[PDB]
Amino acid sequence: PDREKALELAMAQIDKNFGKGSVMRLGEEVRQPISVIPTGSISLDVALGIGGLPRGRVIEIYGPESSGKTTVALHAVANAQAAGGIAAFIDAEHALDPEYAKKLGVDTDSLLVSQPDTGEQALEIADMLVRSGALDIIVIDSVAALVPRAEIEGVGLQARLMSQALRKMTGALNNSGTTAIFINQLRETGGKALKFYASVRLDVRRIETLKDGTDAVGNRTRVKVVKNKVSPPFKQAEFDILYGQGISREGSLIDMGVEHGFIRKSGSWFTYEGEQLGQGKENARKFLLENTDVANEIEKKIKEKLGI
Ligand SMILES: Nc1ncnc2c1ncn2[C@@H]1O[C@H](COP(=O)(O)OP(=O)(O)OP(O)(O)=S)[C@@H](O)[C@H]1O
Repeated sequence: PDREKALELAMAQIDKNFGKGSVMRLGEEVRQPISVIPTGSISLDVALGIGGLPRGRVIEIYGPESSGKTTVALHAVANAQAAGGIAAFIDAEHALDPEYAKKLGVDTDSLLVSQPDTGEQALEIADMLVRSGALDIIVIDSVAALVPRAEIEGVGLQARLMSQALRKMTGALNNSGTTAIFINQLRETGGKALKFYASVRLDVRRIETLKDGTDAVGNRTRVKVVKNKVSPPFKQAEFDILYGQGISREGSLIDMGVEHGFIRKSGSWFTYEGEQLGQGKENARKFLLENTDVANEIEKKIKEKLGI
């Protein structure tokens, strides 16, 4: 009696026992909710299937040095921040640059910065800040730097601390309603536990170096949503990170503009239905940069063509 009906019968019997994303089809458009924090990268949001990182979920962002993971996060902050939310940053790398975070929309001033000493203590104050219901987004910098009492003193495994604090904190993170980012690094650890708690796990790798006549004006980044318990996994995205300026909205809107037929070429001269923007993205960008009106609706043309 019909696979289709037998499958969906049981397939449903499944979500009931293991949450939602317990099972999915790479096709499915669905949803049935939101709370969702913009990432400043439209490409990544549509590639996330929900328009941004879900709130109340634990998210892991791993990749090499200079990839982007931090920039994304800081952006995530800026958004969940400029939307009346309270951001908590547990720094264990002591590498964060305010002047860069500020230049992205992060109200640094009202940004909590806890500088732990023990990977154990970090997760503690990180967990409390979570239970205090006030925070909406918390971001731990370095799942690496989260070393225990020992090691920092003088056998076992760091991962135990992780499984511990993660076991306890995933739950609370839910009812609480705070999305928690975990930057992980490239040594190519507690990583295992995390990998299995993250409702969304993103892989961030720097695909190619940007150039605009001068030199290194930034970098191209490709993100692969390798784990996605909210929407369908394995989707991906790409955006432009400008050396000291964040993600390039304007540029991101172009990549979309052409991929979604709104913008056109013809001599490499990017043009939006009639009017020209200029030859070579570096100029069409400069075009969208100043003219917000056009850019605005190019966003509004693309943002409509897809989910929400
Ligand atoms: N303080 C800063 N000032 C200007 N640009 C920055 C700064 N920090 C990062 N960037 C830019 O962001 C890119 C990568 O983002 P990162 O913050 O390094 O992300 P990761 O998440 O790649 O970071 P580690 O983990 O490598 S800092 C760099 O190649 C820079 O162009």
